[PDB]
Amino acid sequence: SMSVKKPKRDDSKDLALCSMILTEMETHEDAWPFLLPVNLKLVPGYKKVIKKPMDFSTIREKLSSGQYPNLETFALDVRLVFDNCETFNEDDSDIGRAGHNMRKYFEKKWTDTFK
Repeated sequence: SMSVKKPKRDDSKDLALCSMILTEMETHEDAWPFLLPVNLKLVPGYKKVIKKPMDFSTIREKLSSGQYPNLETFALDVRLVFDNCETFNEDDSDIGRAGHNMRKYFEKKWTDTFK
């Protein structure tokens, strides 16, 4: 509350560390469905079904322009990529498996880096 604060966690490396995690995600061999925005002209259904499209390049641009207030908002956009993938793709599909793999990958790096 007012004038009563928990001890001050150091957040000054968070930007760099989130950038590193993103680089590791960008360069994974299963990243290919998530590197660029889905082409909303050429993919039927996507515009209507996926209310909040997200992809790594868009995450990269937001990161680099100071559009993430904190590391929790960054984790939400990353997760949103995989939740979107689950919504639109069958589990038994190259793209569906890519999403489950990439989620696992991210979640481990995140815990190892911050928890």
